[PDB]
Amino acid sequence: MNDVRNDDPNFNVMGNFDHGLTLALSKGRILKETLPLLATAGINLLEDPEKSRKLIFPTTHKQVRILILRASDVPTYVENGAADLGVAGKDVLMEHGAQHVYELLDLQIAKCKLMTAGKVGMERPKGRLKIATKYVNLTRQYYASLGEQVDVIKLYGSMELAPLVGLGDYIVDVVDTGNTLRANGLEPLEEICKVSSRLIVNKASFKRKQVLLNPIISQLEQAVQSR
Amino acid sequence: MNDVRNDDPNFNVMGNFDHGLTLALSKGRILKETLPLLATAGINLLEDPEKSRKLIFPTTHKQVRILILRASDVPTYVENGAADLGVAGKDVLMEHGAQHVYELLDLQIAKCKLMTAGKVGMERPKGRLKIATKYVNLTRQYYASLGEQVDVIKLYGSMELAPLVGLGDYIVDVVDTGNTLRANGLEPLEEICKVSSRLIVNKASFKRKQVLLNPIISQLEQAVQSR
Repeated sequence: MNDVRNDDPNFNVMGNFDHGLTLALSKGRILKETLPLLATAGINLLEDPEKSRKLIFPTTHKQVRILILRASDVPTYVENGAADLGVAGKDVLMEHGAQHVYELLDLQIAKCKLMTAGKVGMERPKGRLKIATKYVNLTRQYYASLGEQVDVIKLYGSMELAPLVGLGDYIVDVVDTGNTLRANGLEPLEEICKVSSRLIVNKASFKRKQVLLNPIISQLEQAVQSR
Repeated sequence: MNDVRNDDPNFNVMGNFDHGLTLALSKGRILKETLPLLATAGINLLEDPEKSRKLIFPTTHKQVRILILRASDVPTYVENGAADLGVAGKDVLMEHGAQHVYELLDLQIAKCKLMTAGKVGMERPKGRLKIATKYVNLTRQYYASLGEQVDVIKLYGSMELAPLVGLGDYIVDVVDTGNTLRANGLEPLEEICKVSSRLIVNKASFKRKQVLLNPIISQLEQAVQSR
């Protein structure tokens, strides 16, 4: 039983294999809409990670370190217990189909729609369709829902490029406003599901470290104006 | 017509499905090392791609246009002849596959080694080894050599971060020199192979576009004087 939790000294503490808490966060617009909410719970960074060479950022909590991961890695880290909890699009989480995990909260930030997409004035091709996409299992299940089997093409980069150079017949990506799409002579077509960032917790992490977690979770819920 | 194909106008001189020549370049360090070889082949970009909105770039050549891709994707676009030819890490080509592609040149650039690595002063753990890596196939193929089997964990992110937060027993990554590694309290261990950046051509494009291809290839061959 020690007391002090507050931590001003940054570039300090951090440590390895924290048996305190270890928070994995996606690194895109998600990050920026996320840290506001963590603010509410007395968990804040002490520098600009944009401008740090640091790999494990310490926080205002002596008991919480932070990782900025590639958004595909977050469920990998929490699945395995490298992270006790983190934040990711339901898109990633559904595709990853992570095992040893609890989704505890729709943060209702970074909201958008997993959609099929096509070239402006597209023509339906002939035979088995090719689909350029980052989310394989999700399109494979969405076309399995319409009975059609398709040819898939995995990409890790910008999916907007694929149609303009003629990689796919169609693509599957997240559409927020889908303004970017129009600007590149492309169209939103259909809707596969609606999508927001979620808070996930390793199950065993949750069994033991409840003492630390409960306060944090409660505060995040309230920050969403959880009615 | 500014010169014959000398295209100074940037922001234009770029139509779609170029049935001229589409070139696929990997994103970061590789690029900076690829560009000067292209300069000595008559081919330069006309703006900083880092600070550019464009998804397709015109070049000094009007029959040549560049894509700047995630490295994982270069072989994928060229396999599909969305791109005629491409500049991809041999690490990536070996993990991916070589299908509808000729590997024409070892460009002798972005030279490094695919290695195992760990925390400094670690005991071989007891069970199946947990190997965190982007290069799953290469990690599996390699430990099969040694008569071992491993639980592989696919990462898309910083592979340096994994074994500090206790995610991998070891990692497999490409290693230039190992500075960045030892700095973060890791050490390179077993060299799986040497890696360098390679030119590849979609097989069809090679038959069909031999008039554009022939001189370019020849000037790239000459820019290399590794004898």
